[PDB]
Amino acid sequence: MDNLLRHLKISKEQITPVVLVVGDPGRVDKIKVVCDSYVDLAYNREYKSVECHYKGQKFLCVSHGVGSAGCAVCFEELCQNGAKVIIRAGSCGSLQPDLIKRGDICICNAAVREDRVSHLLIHGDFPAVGDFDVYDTLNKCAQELNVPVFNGISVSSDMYYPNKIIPSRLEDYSKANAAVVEMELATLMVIGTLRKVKTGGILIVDGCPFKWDELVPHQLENMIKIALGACAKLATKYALE
Amino acid sequence: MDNLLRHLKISKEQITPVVLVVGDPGRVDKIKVVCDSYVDLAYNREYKSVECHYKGQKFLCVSHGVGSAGCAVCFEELCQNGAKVIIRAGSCGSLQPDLIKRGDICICNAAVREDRVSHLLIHGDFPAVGDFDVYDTLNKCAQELNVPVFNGISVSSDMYYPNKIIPSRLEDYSKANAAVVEMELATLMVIGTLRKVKTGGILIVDGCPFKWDELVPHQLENMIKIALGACAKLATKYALE
Amino acid sequence: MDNLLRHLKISKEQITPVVLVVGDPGRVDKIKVVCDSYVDLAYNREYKSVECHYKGQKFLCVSHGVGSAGCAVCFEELCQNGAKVIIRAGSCGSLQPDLIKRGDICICNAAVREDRVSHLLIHGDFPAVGDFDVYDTLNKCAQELNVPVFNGISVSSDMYYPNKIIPSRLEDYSKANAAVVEMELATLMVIGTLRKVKTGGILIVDGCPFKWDELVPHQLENMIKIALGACAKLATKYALE
Amino acid sequence: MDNLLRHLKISKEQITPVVLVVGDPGRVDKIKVVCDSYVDLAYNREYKSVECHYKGQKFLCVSHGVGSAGCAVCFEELCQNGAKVIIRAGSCGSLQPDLIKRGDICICNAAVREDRVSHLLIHGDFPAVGDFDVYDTLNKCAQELNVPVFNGISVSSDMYYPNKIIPSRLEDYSKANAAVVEMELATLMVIGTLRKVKTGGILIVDGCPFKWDELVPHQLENMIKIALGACAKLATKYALE
Amino acid sequence: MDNLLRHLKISKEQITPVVLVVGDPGRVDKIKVVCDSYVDLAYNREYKSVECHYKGQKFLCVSHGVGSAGCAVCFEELCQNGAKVIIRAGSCGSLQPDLIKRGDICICNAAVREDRVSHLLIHGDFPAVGDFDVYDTLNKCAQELNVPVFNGISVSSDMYYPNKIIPSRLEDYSKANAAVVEMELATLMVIGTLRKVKTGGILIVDGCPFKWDELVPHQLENMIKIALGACAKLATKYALE
Amino acid sequence: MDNLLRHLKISKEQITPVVLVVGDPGRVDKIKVVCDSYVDLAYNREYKSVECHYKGQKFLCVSHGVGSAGCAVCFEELCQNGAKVIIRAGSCGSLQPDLIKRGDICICNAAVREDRVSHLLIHGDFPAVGDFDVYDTLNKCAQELNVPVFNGISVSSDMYYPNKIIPSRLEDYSKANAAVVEMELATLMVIGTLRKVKTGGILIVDGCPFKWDELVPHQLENMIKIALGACAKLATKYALE
Ligand SMILES: O=c1[nH]cnc2c1ncn2[C@@H]1O[C@H](CO)[C@@H](O)[C@H]1O
Ligand SMILES: O=c1[nH]cnc2c1ncn2[C@@H]1O[C@H](CO)[C@@H](O)[C@H]1O
Ligand SMILES: O=c1[nH]cnc2c1ncn2[C@@H]1O[C@H](CO)[C@@H](O)[C@H]1O
Ligand SMILES: O=c1[nH]cnc2c1ncn2[C@@H]1O[C@H](CO)[C@@H](O)[C@H]1O
Ligand SMILES: O=c1[nH]cnc2c1ncn2[C@@H]1O[C@H](CO)[C@@H](O)[C@H]1O
Ligand SMILES: O=c1[nH]cnc2c1ncn2[C@@H]1O[C@H](CO)[C@@H](O)[C@H]1O
Repeated sequence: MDNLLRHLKISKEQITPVVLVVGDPGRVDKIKVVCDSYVDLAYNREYKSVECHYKGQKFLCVSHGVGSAGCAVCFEELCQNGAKVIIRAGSCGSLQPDLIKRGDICICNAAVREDRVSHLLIHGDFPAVGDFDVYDTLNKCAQELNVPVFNGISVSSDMYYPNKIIPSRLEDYSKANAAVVEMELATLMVIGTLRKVKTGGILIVDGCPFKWDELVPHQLENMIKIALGACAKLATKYALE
Repeated sequence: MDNLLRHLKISKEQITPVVLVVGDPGRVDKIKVVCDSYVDLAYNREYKSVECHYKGQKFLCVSHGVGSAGCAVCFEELCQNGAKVIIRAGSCGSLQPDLIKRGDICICNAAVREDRVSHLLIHGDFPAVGDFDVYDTLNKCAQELNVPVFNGISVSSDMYYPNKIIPSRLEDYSKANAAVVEMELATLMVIGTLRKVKTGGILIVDGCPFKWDELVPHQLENMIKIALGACAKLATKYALE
Repeated sequence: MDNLLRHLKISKEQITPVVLVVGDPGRVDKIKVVCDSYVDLAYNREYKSVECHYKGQKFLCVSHGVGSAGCAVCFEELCQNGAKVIIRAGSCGSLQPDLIKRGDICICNAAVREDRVSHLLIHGDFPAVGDFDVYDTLNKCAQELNVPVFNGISVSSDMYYPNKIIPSRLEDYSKANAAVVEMELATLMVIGTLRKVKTGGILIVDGCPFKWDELVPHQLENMIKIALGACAKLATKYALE
Repeated sequence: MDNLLRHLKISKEQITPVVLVVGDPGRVDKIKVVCDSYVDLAYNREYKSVECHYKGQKFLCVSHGVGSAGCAVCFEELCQNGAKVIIRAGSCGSLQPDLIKRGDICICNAAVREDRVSHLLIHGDFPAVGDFDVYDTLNKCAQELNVPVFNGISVSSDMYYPNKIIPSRLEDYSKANAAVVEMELATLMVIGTLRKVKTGGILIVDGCPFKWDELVPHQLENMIKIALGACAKLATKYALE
Repeated sequence: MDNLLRHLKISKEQITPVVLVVGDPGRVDKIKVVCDSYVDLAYNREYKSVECHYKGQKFLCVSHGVGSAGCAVCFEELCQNGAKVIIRAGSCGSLQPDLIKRGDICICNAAVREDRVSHLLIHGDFPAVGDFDVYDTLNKCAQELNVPVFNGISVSSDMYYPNKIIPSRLEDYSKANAAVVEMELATLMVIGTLRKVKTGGILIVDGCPFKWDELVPHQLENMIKIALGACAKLATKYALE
Repeated sequence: MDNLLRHLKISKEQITPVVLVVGDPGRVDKIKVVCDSYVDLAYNREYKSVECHYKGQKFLCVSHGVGSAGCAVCFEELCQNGAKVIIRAGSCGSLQPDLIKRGDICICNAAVREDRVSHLLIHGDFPAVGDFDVYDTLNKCAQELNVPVFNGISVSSDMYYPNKIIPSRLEDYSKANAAVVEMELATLMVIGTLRKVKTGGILIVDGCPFKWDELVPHQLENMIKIALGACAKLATKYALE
């Protein structure tokens, strides 16, 4: 303890009760934009940090790059230091081609544990599940902002480029009703459950991994405001030490 | 198809939209009692079936005995035939000795997948997670009936009597924040997710597996009414074909 | 210790040296019938208990319902308390369609460990195997009562209703020469080996899981008498403390 | 087909109905000695082959060296070509230090599947179990020759020299009642079950893997004669095409 | 195909035969500095791309951020497009506290496969191994530049922050002689082997994961020049289509 | 300690710094022949031992029979007693039918860990990898003796005779670029890494496991001399205590 965070390279007194984590640090800037005010905090490797101010409340907006071990070090440094709520806003592909299309929004409550990091944390029998509150508040912002959302189960797969040798299960989990595929959410949920952190997550359909071989920015605008609004909503309760 | 259900030995036209499943068929009778009216339907092996009527609505109350493969055949026969919502009310032991004590009530949203049946259904990377709606409605009945509840993660272990040779993980999952231990809930949740059935579950603390070596019926009364009330609440939406 | 058995709800002084366990408690009654005399002992959940008297000997007849975790608690309470021999009589489906047909009888000596409960007890490298004596005595009663039997390997699968996603192995084990499929026998055998209890089991072909998509009570009568006779035979040795 | 056996380097018309397989080819010679007459057949790598003649019957005596993949190729070439019964006589160490001591004899009926070869054949849920007949005949020769035997479960471990890093399970399986430890028997049993070959096995206690850090040839004589006598006994039934 | 690379956001005609991949894009700039000339190519998320020119040769210098799934998408986009050789220069911690200290340099030839991405590519029985040539050339640059190096096995663990519940194996692999711990190298090696790409890697000791609870830039300078020199050396062979 | 080696039945003062291990003890004799002088040492079970003298140096030539557990006891007794370098010369089948044909020679540097013995030693995440030096010296003898060699990855499978039930992976590993299939090399490499022993291996193509259903002795002569020459080369460094 002194002025730590090893990877975020921010201080432990800059960690707020609520955090919004995204993957691409250029989108920390596109979110920076719609807020009321901000404080840029640090930019180390894939990890751009920032104090966002929206509707009377402050909360970080921090990016974890692509994939679970790298995202895990970010989530881990947050909870060790005092994030109470962590919502991920990001992108995903559709596992339901003709129901979930490009630009639709899912608010996901559980995910498939297809990394390895959580498995080095807890036995794979464990659920990766978000917290209901976070999931409920996120859901009603959608409804107050009059914006359709799906809800569902996401598969957090570490293989982005499947292979000719082993069965990629994604069809398996499609037939099993999972809605979307992304890379980081199971990890968030497992760490959170372990360290007592309420997590949640919302995602915009980029594409469908099944038809790779073959505007949204409006929806992108909606999704940020649902996520910003939820963080504001959720930061309220803790505001005052 | 004719007058099927192989194990429940009821008809496919007796399956309602909502079902309440418990473990012990003698408690199908203690629930039978607090309802407004009933129709006894069948009693085969561990599987006592019944049409419950409460607050203007009808729904089955069906028992699956002790453990997952046997409970699985019950849950499976229900969804194949048209249950849309299945809430389990039951008993559990505490994994948090000095916070969750005898008689407390958990409304659980996820569970550890420590059977085998779900694993023969889907890969263990999959979450066993209840549906939020079912979980929300169950939660607010508790609050309208002014009755404290915990919420949490349950471990559905198949070993009731642990052994001298292999590590029982229950301490593992305690340290991991899981609240209670029971035997059947992961299975319900996985089948449901697979067959498109909203599930949920609520449980009364019987004891603590950790201090085995060493009134509630009021709470039992509360828990039934929270579960009966939720089924009534949840059956409302489907009522009318 | 006082008047225990938690699930059987019988006393520890009512546990005999030999026990006959079946699945359906209504068949504890159909066996009750052919004996010379009986003492009904307790009926709790899926667990009907009974003192059977046949050919000069006494032995329990106790039912474990459908599936392994639930059956496991029954078997476990028996050995902890003093059953020395436990034979299961039950039903099974054929894995060999055109050799093992409806009504044939197998006396099985080993099984596939497709539960989870034994795996929480011992590593899956372990055999589930009956004891030879029990298996020999059971076999020669068949021959003294002039009644054909198959012998074989049973698969104790926890999935009764296979799925569209994962490979059910039953064809795998058919090609591997396994004779029949049931749900509880591996568990019995593993617990027994662990707690020093001789187990065995015999089974009547109900059907074939492979042609689901498409009198015996005489054989049922034979099988009970082979099992009753074996228990009598086997109880003899211990009779006198 | 012409004059095959790739590793035994004997002909397919030299394979008899019964075979006795041991590990060390120098003990094929010590068995060669007590027979009535013999025909030496081939000696390739670890695989010495021989036609034994005892009490009016002929049967091979063939050695598979140390360990399962190498033994597996031997067992496999036998069944593919027409061995109907295969008994292994060998050595083992005690897993029960103060009950099973140096020179005692076990007739084993099941084993732990701690190789890999069987697992590339069948799923590890499968039992490695001998055939009862083979096991019964072997047992009664012991009793006709007035020679004490234990019966039991053997662990067929591939690690002879355990390590400082991973848990060797041998204590695990001791606490679980397994009697002895050897290297090849599970494989025999699994292949046999797969290819429809009755197998069995008997073993003399060499030592105890647990006290490594700290006459029998009479018993060795007994064990051969129990095994020779069983092969004679068992070859009788097939004698005459 | 047109102007692809989805994550590197460079063109397929900008991919050279040799590539040097590091983790932190700020170190793509510190390497940019010691070269003779460069061409900055793209900067997308964690992925800064660059044409380096050193000793008469050109080769990319591309960064994959922290962890395997995210690094995997980088490595994958390279080989799909035509990298023939990929050397990773990075950082690691010591698994041998009192032999491998802060600032020492390992040239590693194999690694432990403690991700998940490779396992979705190939069965975990597969080695993660570098190519000998790459490893030899890297080694002799060290010796021509008169700079001590260790050689060894690296563990590519996805858990950076170990946990209170599951055994972190790092001690296990220490006792097993592994030299250093990092996060990305196994993946590189496995993808490469799969797509026919020679890989290698060299690493500077940052610290020791075992004493966390308790100048180098010279060595950092050496390591770049060993890696730059190797890439130059290795690019030579392909130079001329 | 006195005159140990339990299986090799040689003394601990007869173990040299370098050892050449082959599988078939009749090939210990065909190697015995091309040397300058020898000392026959012991012949126990599958384990023929011998002091070879070639180009001024001495080194053992010791045979481990067919398969990994049996080979493992040989390798293990060597390192425990003081072998510093162990090269295996043997045979293999081709996984690349139309590139690697009958009589070609591979010098292999890694292998697939498809035994069980190494897995009882270390976690399967571990690489089985030879040492570079051994691999380099072996490679340049080939080039000084003007004899083509492939280099590659070998699969050390324990199943020689694949089955009708489970997927043999060999096609899997072919598609993955593995060059040849044998039975013992992964074990050597893993033990060596564990006990600090440099290992290596070279192999002549006997056939192709894929076309089983359908002179070299010159190459055999070359391969021995490459292996003998390497052992001579490698023994040089240690020669003089
Ligand atoms: O089809 C997909 N598979 C996996 N991840 C995806 C997909 N679509 C979007 N993402 C998300 O976007 C990033 C990839 O650039 C990943 O971080 C993942 O979270
Ligand atoms: O401590 C416990 N471990 C496992 N299951 C329990 C426990 N307490 C209550 N149940 C629940 O009650 C039945 C057992 O009779 C089981 O069905 C289980 O669901
Ligand atoms: O085809 C079958 N699969 C699985 N179990 C079976 C089958 N047939 C009979 N049983 C046996 O009967 C009960 C099912 O009602 C189960 O307890 C099982 O033991
Ligand atoms: O303590 C033991 N562990 C493993 N195998 C043993 C033991 N004792 C005897 N054998 C048997 O003897 C050979 C070893 O030389 C092995 O083939 C094994 O079958
Ligand atoms: O002790 C360690 N454990 C795991 N990875 C490490 C360690 N030290 C250095 N790295 C390397 O540096 C980055 C972490 O910021 C990771 O990318 C890893 O590759
Ligand atoms: O196609 C093959 N599969 C497996 N092992 C082989 C093959 N060809 C050669 N060997 C090698 O030769 C011996 C078999 O007699 C085995 O020891 C193995 O190392």
